[PDB]
Amino acid sequence: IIEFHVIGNSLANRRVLLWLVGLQNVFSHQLPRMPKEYIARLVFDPKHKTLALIKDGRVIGGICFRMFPTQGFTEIVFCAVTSNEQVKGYGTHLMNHLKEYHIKHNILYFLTYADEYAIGYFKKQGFSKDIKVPKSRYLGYIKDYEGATLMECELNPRIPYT
Amino acid sequence: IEFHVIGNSANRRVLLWLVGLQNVFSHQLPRMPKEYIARLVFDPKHKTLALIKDGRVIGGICFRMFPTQGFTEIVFCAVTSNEQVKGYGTHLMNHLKEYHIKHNILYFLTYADEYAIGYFKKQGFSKDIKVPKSRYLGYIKDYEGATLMECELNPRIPYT
Amino acid sequence: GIIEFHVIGNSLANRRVLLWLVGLQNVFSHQLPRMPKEYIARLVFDPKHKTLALIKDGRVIGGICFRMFPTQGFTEIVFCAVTSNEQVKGYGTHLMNHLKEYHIKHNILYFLTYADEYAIGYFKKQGFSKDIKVPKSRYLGYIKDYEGATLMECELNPRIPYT
Amino acid sequence: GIIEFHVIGNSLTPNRRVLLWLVGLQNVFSHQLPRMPKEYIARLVFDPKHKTLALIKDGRVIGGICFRMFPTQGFTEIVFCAVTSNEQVKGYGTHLMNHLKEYHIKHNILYFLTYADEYAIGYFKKQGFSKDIKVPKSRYLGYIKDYEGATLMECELNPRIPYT
Amino acid sequence: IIEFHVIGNSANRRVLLWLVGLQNVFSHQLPRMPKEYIARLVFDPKHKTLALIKDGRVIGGICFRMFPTQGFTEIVFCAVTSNEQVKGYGTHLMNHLKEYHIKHNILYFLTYADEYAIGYFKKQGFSKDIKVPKSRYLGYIKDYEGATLMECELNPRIPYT
Amino acid sequence: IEFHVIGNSLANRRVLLWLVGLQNVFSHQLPRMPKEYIARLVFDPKHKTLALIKDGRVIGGICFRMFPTQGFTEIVFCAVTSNEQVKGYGTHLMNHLKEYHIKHNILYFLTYADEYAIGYFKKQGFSKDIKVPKSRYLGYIKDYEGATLMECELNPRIPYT
Amino acid sequence: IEFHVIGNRRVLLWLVGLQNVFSHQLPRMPKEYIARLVFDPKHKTLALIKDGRVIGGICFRMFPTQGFTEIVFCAVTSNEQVKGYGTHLMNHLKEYHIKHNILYFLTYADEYAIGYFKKQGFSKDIKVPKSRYLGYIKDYEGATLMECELNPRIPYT
Amino acid sequence: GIIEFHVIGNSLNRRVLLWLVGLQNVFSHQLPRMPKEYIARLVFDPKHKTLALIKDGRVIGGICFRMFPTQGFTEIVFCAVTSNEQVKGYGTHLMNHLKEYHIKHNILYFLTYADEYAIGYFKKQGFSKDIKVPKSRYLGYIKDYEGATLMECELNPRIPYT
Amino acid sequence: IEFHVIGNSLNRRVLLWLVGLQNVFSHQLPRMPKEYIARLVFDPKHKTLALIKDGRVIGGICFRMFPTQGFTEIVFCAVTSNEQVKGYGTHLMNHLKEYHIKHNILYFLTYADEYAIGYFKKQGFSKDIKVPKSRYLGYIKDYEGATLMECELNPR
Amino acid sequence: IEFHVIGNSLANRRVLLWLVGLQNVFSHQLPRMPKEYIARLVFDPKHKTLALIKDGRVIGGICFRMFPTQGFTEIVFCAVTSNEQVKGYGTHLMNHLKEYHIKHNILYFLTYADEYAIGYFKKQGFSKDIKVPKSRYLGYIKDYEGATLMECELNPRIPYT
Repeated sequence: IIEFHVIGNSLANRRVLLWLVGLQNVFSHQLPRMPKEYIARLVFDPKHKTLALIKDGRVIGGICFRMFPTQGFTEIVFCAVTSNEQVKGYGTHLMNHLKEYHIKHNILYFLTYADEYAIGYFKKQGFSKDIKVPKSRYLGYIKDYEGATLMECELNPRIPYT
Repeated sequence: IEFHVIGNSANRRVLLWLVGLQNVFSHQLPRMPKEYIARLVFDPKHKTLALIKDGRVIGGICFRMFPTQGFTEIVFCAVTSNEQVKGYGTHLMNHLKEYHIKHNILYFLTYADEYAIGYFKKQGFSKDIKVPKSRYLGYIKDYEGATLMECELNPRIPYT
Repeated sequence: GIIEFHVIGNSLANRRVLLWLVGLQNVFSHQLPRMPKEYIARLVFDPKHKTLALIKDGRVIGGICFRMFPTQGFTEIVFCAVTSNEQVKGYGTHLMNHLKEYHIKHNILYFLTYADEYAIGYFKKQGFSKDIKVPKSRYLGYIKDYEGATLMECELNPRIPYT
Repeated sequence: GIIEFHVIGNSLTPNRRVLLWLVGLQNVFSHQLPRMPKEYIARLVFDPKHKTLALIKDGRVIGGICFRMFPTQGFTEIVFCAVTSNEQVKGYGTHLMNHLKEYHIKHNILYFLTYADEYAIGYFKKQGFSKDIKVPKSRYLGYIKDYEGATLMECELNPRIPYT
Repeated sequence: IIEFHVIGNSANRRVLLWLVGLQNVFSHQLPRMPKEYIARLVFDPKHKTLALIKDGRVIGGICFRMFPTQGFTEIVFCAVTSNEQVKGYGTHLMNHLKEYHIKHNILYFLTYADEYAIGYFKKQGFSKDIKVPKSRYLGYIKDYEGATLMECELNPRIPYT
Repeated sequence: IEFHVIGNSLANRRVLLWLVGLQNVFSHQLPRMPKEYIARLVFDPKHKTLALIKDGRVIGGICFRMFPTQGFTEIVFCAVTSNEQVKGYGTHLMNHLKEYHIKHNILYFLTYADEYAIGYFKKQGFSKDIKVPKSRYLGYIKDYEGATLMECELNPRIPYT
Repeated sequence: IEFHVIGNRRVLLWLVGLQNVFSHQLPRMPKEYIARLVFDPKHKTLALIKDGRVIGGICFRMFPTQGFTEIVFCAVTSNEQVKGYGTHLMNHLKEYHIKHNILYFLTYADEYAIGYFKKQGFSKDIKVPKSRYLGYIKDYEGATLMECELNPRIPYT
Repeated sequence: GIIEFHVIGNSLNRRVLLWLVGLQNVFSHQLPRMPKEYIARLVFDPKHKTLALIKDGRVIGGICFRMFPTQGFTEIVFCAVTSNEQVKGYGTHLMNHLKEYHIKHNILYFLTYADEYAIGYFKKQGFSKDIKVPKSRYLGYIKDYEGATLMECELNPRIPYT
Repeated sequence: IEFHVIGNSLNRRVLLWLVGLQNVFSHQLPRMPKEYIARLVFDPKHKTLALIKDGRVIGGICFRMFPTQGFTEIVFCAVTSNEQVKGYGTHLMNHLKEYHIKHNILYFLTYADEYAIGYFKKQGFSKDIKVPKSRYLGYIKDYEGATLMECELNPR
Repeated sequence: IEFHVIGNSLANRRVLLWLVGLQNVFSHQLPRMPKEYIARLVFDPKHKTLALIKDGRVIGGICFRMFPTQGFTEIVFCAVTSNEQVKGYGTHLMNHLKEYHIKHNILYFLTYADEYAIGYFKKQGFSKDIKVPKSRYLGYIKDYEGATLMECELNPRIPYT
């Protein structure tokens, strides 16, 4: 009983608002030292969207991303599956569903700044430390931080990810 | 500080306050399922007295007025962990009492954990329920293992 | 096959929600086949009554017909039926569970019902009891009394997900 | 007979002669390019941010150039480029490219980029494209679909001469 | 997954791309018909198509034109992509089509079957004996050279689906 | 040259003057039908005419009456001015007419032909063997005794232009 | 001491006070230019209000689609300087930009002021691409273009 | 040498706002011992207007006044020419344009309480210490600043002042 | 003499001024296809500072503002022959520059043919290219044989 | 090759650039008439211009001023670009102009012709003997000291195009 939803704050629906509170809960827990207030402002920012992993009407994971169709890439912001539902293949389905969502919107590059604790998941999902995008195109849009590893994924719009 | 009676219908400042409240309630009552605390805090018939410190939620009381029945359900009470023992729990309850006096609601009802019984007893609540069982049963949510407490309000004396 | 649950009520325009309703009228009146069919029709098509319809591939298979009393704090379960074509498949339970979550989201935590002899087993199965907590002064005159039958009650728990 | 050139494309709202021309173009591009998924060719021809210069004979589509304009960056990407088999070697490809050149001059876009497969390079060479890219990498990377076999080619347009 | 959707024009573009998928499939499996002819009919407003969708992708369909005034429906294009043939999808398709037509009070299918499609329509209940009067289908359904006129009568009391 | 399907709608200074021209050439290539009769049909809201116009002048046309409910179209008047004859204008007029009708799902023409029109209709693909049943056209098309009914069936998959 | 982001009577007077404080504490530039920027409805000013009177402010222009803000004017009026209001002003501006999710500050600043911008965390090493601010911010011989990167992982107030 | 006379004021448009600020800057510089907030509150009072002296789109002088049409007189509050455009006859023309404006608005009396430093300019412009307006007509509407000298100017509608 | 920053937006006083400008640019640059000169002068995002004696056009500068890249393209500059050698060309460039200080910009780039060298030099244009090719490429219209010339601004 | 009667009425993308082109053509084949004058007339509302559009370019035109109240039309400017002359364009322009005026019942053209235009106007049927009374054109057509007044009378049955 698993479905994938691309949601976000428009300002209507309550289930969305509760989903976004669930996503904020999930992200905020897995990522403690980041202020709860800050994760909420990002999840509830309209320019951010979340691909939510739903089981039985219930949020168990998702990816918070920020599209920059002006620049040709999407920033991967938050990326988490709740601890009870891990190691079930959900993190890959989440990423693949985000990749097909993005080729159908003519965006073919993901960019993210990753902890040391996330690098492995992004590596598994096909992300690389060789950034083909020039720095003059993402810097200032994606949140750069000292000590973070910029990683890139190139999407082949000719293969169906889902 | 700032005291606000907020709720759900728009406005994003308020809505981010609700999420703050939900995280505080969910944190201080790990007892309760996160999704349940969210469902109530965002219920329109529920509203919350938010304790704000510099645009930031540090406490609150989620309550549901039943004006037709003549009482209010105290649902959630929390002051954030790093801000307690400053008198905020008492100031929040009092603001709530004066809010209800101005709406002719002079009875609070709450189901309290024994972790919370001490707080409600010192805010004036009692285990001896004057409101008839026929007026509240099936209106307030019964959490078994908790004990029902009631507070009667004096509309003539001032609280803030 | 594809199976769906929707609470189909009635206001004041849709095509098949009505045809779902007459089907519901039929399955209730087919499995409850001694109460006057017109009565079942008037209730099923009453505006303040709703019906949780269990539908698969368009055909109606089951339903629970209920009338919420949110001022009084309870809902009346008037009709419960799965068509004999699809019994013994746990659909009676899936129906009641979807009814339970629907009412939890509407802050109604008590069901009340009058059960005939051939439905008491179903309600015991689903958590109902003969020990009534809702006071008489709050249900009497509201729920259709039908007293050759048993008043049973189910208290819901808002914390748990039923579906 | 009655050779026409029309810059067509999908909108968010709305015409039907255009829709059938878009299906024809999707049929020509797909047939001429059979290992690429038909659904991807359809998704591009029907994307609103993509336009196609349809080559029309007797109202039937016999060729086209599918392109996407990037006015913010100052170039256009040539996506698909085809002429029907039984109408080739009739000089229609050159006429198609020239109307596209004229169309892009009028819109202040004076650079064409394209990732050519090996079977298209000869056509692009004869139409004035080069492997020497004057547009900076910092400008097209990520906007145009790169591919690890294709050959990036560029065409510079003269806005003062008339290409038609 | 498998979905059945009756689509056409009025449209959308999940629908338009589905129609292009349908047109592509009809054209590959019927190299008999010109590609622009198939596109014209698949995109004609008075035509509808029962689209067989798998993974959000078109794999089969039955394009038909309803003649409610004349009391029958014309089966125009009928195809399942090669990878999914011999899976019983052609019969599920026709079944859902018969159900769709029972609920619109159309109980007679007419079709012209080429040499290669006659067997299939036999398996789905069609016959070469046409009880619809020639005065009511001639000029309405399109004749195709050398094909065979075949007809199916529907029973409103069977839910085929 | 231009081919324009015009017709009087129940306005456009130019198209009416064209319609007057077609009325003239119809009446002068058929100089004993009451011009009053030609005028009423040319300007009838349900008759339309494929006008063959050159440099803004009417040189030929086909006046017709479509019966979509009945499945056919009536050819009523068919002519090319006496100067512009013997240059293939009557066939190109007939071919644009067929293209128009195939796009409108009308695949049968019916007409009554006089002395001078039989060979023309034979040229353009017409036949004296009538496939369309008498119940479908009698009373809808304007009958003559002495004239010869002729029929044309259109193939919707070839392009006629 | 009250902080207000502004750009009504009380507000207009407050903006004239800001133009007065800026033009006095920065007598280089034309008061006409200073007024133009102060009263642009797209420039904003974090105003430092004491007893209802303007004693300082920071005038800035957010470019939320480009992910930065230009620091135009920074001034505390002279009889309030050594009290450290300049730092509280900058902390309120940083914190305000995190809430509105903008993390790079850009400013052209006098030699007369660079020392202040360093105590506030600015550097002359410019990580931001030129094709980002070009044509949006206004050049001077501001001795240095200077950048400050903001970290949301920390409340700034 | 493009110079312009404009009567501007606050509605109870923005190059009026910028001209007002320049005028407040002018008066504030000339009167360093008045609070600049007070000069602002007056210049931006709607009941106050200012005859702006403009050159090349830039306020170089002005006269801030308040009309009392119910009382039949106007108060000159502020009066200044920026100090490098002085001694060019601009102070005369500023006051003359103000005279023309007021006779076309049926006001024939200027009143002003003058600095020690301003009396000689007013005298040059026809002001007098002999006040014909009765005290019952201005006292309390204008402020009698201790140490100022009340001065008056009687205008003639038959005279063309510009 | 009036200076007007005009252009086509989506008005006839302006319109005949545009045609006038197009003629002056056409006559002084006499073998550039006038369809091209007109196409730009009437392009809605090209603008022209019209130098207007009487109420008629006696000179002008057609330019094309490119903010995100930090420079404006000068396409056309001409004073008609009667009012040449009074320095109107230099007054024009001064009104252009000052209009550009109040507006977004501090750089001028132009492709100058063999006859335009002198004017730009005296306006301060130089043959050294301190704008990297990474930015004027694809926005200014490259001219083959011409010489790219740059003018750095006076700021205020 | 197309013909359009255009002009400022009280434009669009096409017509304005077309009139700028027309003004350039007129100006360069009258290279010492003041261009401000030619532009003011070309863009004057009561002035119209029959434009010769080879494909999208203007290659020729006739600027005329109708005086329907006075029974004639003033030919103002008349020019074919240097490329396309001695290709017969000047005659077809004039003929399209003649038919346009026939359809508006204006059957007299008056024009003042310089040395380089007399021959052309002779070849178009113009005469030096003016049958329009000087009581009727004086003060309506703009005189031209030294130019030759020339007149053309049109036949309303003649089809010129």
